[PDB]
Amino acid sequence: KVFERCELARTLKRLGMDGYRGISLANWMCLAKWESGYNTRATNYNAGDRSTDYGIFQINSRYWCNDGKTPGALNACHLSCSALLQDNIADAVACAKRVVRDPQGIRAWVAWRNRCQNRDVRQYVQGCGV
Repeated sequence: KVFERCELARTLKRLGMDGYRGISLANWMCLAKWESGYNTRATNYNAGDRSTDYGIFQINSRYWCNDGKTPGALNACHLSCSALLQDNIADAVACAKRVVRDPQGIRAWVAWRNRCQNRDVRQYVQGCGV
């Protein structure tokens, strides 16, 4: 499913993402936007290390979910990577929360640092009723 901007904003809010570990809803929107264009079916194989990024937040199989084909991978969110490909983002949101509970917080995603950190992200939630 490819979410519409405000549709996603309210969906994330209902899921408890607004201010989760100090991260605003606009930051999460900027992340999802740059990671997958709000596409839950998005995937990216990394030939260099044999891992794959899954879903709307492009979560990596080396540490967060199990796909059975990533060498010596971990599964910190304790989910099949398949769970990160559902139209319903509840499992993806649970996993994203798990990622940010670690030291780096939202910085765990390099794309967030590149296109959201120290940027004006107000535009991502304006007019969404959040």
